[PDB]
Amino acid sequence: ASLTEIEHLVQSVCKSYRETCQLRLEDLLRQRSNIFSREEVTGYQRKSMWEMWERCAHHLTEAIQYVVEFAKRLSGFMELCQNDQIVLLKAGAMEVVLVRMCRAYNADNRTVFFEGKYGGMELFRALGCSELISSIFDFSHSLSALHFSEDEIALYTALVLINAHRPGLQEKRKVEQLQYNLELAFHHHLCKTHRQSILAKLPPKGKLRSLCSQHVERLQIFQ
Ligand SMILES: CC(=O)N1CCN(C(=O)N2CC[C@](c3ccc(C(O)(C(F)(F)F)C(F)(F)F)cc3)(S(=O)(=O)c3ccc(F)cc3)C2)CC1
Repeated sequence: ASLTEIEHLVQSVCKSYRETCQLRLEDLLRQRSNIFSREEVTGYQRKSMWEMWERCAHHLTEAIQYVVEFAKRLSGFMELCQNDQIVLLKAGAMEVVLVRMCRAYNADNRTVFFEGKYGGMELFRALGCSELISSIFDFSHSLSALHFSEDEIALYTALVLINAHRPGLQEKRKVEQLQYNLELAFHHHLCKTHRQSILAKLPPKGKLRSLCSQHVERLQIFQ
């Protein structure tokens, strides 16, 4: 493919993302002032770990649906065999949610948008996972500090889903070509937007997997 075809791929991936971004960026930034009261935090803190794991897993399932809808809106992904479409979505859907999460994160007060309002990491106190909640706040802080754009999330998550390294793939070569083109599309877009600077400042690829595997470990016990 040509440089015009790489540009078209960027546009397409960014179009698919915007159509499935779940919550509008403009809405999320406006709601940054809409913070939960002390009695509202207390209300969540009083809830059972099972009630909180039920709510979090409900929102996670909901978020994963938009991720599946994002991958379904990618031409190359649809061309893959069903087993490969499943293998990539099972291994990457939750990792994509953890990346998408930075839009709902506010670095000015260390709060995240959860159930209509912004709340601190003390909102999730009931789970008994202070280490795990800190880990997802720190990860969203590492991306929000960089001011990770909508298009940047779009291309990064496309690379998270399309990874030929995943075990269980039959058409590894086909996925490799899709990964290579998206890698080329990501770097080309960073040049066009003068964001080459953020590449070295991004999470060390393997960290997202370390964070996700530790979370599925805690989740599998309750779901
Ligand atoms: C704007 C946008 O696209 N968004 C923002 C709103 N959404 C979220 O942020 N979502 C949807 C579900 C969210 C979510 C649920 C559960 C986890 C866990 O790691 C857990 F251990 F923490 F529980 C897992 F259960 F996996 F173990 C992680 C994320 S959430 O909103 O419930 C949430 C946000 C911040 C947070 F500290 C904790 C939870 C993330 C969806 C994506």
